[PDB]
Amino acid sequence: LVESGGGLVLKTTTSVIDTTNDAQNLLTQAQTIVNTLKDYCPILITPSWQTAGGGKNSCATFGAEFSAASDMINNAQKIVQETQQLSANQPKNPSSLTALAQKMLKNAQSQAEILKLANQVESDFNKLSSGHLKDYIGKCDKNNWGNGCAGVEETQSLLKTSAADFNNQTPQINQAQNLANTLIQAINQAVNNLNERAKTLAGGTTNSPAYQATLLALRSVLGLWNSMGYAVICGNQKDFHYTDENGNGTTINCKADKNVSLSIEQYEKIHEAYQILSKALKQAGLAPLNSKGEKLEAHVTTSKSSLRLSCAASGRTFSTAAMGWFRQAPGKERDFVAGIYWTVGSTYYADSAKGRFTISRDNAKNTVYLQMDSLKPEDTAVYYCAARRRGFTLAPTRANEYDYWGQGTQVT
Repeated sequence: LVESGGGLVLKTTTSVIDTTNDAQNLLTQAQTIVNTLKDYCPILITPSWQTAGGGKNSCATFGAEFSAASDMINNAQKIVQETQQLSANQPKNPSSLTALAQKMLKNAQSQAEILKLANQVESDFNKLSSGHLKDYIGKCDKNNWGNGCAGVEETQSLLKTSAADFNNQTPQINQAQNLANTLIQAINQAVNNLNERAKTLAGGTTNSPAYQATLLALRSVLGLWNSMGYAVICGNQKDFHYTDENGNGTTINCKADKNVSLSIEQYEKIHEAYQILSKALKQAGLAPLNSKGEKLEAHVTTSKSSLRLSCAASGRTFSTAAMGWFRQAPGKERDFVAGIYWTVGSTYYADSAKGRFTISRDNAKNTVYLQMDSLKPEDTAVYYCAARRRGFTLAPTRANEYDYWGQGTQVT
């Protein structure tokens, strides 16, 4: 028996994404996260919901939070578009002064549209953060998962303060409409007023309830993924590098179909969407709603680690018998890894090896293969391939039961 295979293949791929921080961009990322999460409902595994969700899907456990988060995002998209027209149809300031009745009627109607959706957001934010993630998503405390760390409590706080002062200003533009609904200079005050509340609603940040509402929508799915993303099952195998606000850098190692788990491609999209969203919100921030945006760079890093051991047999063929692998950690006994037996080629795996190790064999070539993935330093031993010409009833799994052995081959 002759052992072959080497080099422990390592790919680390880094996406460099250069995109702006305009709200229409960020909302698409935020939409990516929720929608792929809400529409495929993958099973999940100090947290409260961890005990209940384990085994069962996440839309039973977070179905309310998702449709609440989704609505914020959809409502945020609704928030973005109204201010897009509101920028062009600002009332200006010879008797064609009849498009000024509608440019007030439109500018004032749009503003009344802006506020109601802001209520649906915070209504849905309360629908979101008063569920299982009551006191996880809001605050921020080696590892930093499980807490949202989004700064939502800051945005919710500045949103209410921003909603309260546009309710102080309501009866005034609620009467600055009824005197403009007469269609058959006190309106020139409404132009400088609306074109001024419009100037503040679309161009403002700390004070604009249009801005602050959108920000809350964005940071929510940020925190929402921070609070439970690690728990989503995904998946050949990919490492998805994350980092936390503090500096602690984590990874996430990943049959993929609806209501079970995410495919790797599906996760790739969340991860990449998260990393952008994360990078845009903490550093340069969400741009004012009438802004074209500001260039920024996200990084997105993944990792694959793989090794193939082959084992060729100089005598006859063990395809109808038993071949297997043993691992000898430094200084110990030969511990069993995997075995494939009889010509039907049934397989058996060890405790440490299920899900990440795979044995196979090309009966035609009289070689057995061991594919190793999601490699950790806990492996890194000497690996032996071992064959058995003898018959057997139970699948052999200990060293004394195999008769032919290989030289041994190092792994790192």
